[PDB]
Amino acid sequence: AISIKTPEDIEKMRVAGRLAAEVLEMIEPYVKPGVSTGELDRICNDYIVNEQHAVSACLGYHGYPKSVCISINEVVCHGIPDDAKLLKDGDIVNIDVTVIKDGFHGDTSKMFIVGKPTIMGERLCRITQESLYLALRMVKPGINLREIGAAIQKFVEAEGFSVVREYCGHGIGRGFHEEPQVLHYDSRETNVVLKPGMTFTIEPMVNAGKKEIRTMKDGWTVKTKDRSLSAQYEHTIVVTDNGCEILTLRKDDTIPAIISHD
Ligand SMILES: O=C(O)c1ccc(-c2ccccc2Cl)o1
Ligand SMILES: [Mn+2]
Ligand SMILES: [Mn+2]
Ligand code: NA
Repeated sequence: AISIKTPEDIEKMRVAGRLAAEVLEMIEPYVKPGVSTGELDRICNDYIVNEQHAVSACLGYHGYPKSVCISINEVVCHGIPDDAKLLKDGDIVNIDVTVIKDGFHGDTSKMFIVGKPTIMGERLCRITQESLYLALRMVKPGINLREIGAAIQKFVEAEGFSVVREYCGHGIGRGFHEEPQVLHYDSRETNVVLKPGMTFTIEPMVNAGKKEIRTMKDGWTVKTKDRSLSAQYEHTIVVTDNGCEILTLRKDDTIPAIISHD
């Protein structure tokens, strides 16, 4: 079944979420032309281990070889940090972090635009983040995840973009991926009504082109089949009595931590 976090667990999630968000805030200045994704990963891991006294939940997860996932341009997700992969002017890059602290996971990612942004890159990232934001604003007890997934897809598709179907958001807590699955599109299979205390992620993967993807032969790197740009933003949240609280909010987020309804 689905778990409803206790006040104590929610506090631990706040701590874990804050740490994950802080890794993204910390790494930002390093995401510039010339840097390798491999070094960004090491910088993130050193910070997580030595500064936050936490641990990356990604390393070893289903065999994932690195500490954080770094995906560039057409790479949709699971990009493997490589000391030989350099960021360049115009690149859009997603750094996805998941830390475990005091037994709980904080999961979040954001897009970084490297050097001079390309209007398409800016547009895709902005729209992708806005799709996450619109979804967050819908979160509150009584709402069905199907409605949220449908809303995300409708928005994204109205922009001329597509939503990746192979991946979804997820419940989170002592487990990296717990129930329920949080699809970012409309599916007849989705029937999960939100309840206070639920902690999960919303992390839409949006392609500028077609939805189809391909996994490279390193068994991890996923790219858009048409090699169009793909962007993703992710936040871990806790459903409150009248909305939700974003546990991985950053200083650069343009949405409040506490979203209240009435
Ligand atoms: O939920 C996430 O944000 C996420 C990022 C990477 C993964 C993942 C999924 C499946 C196998 C390995 C990994 Cl690292 O999951
Ligand atoms: Mn993630
Ligand atoms: Mn996630
Ligand atoms: Na991408």
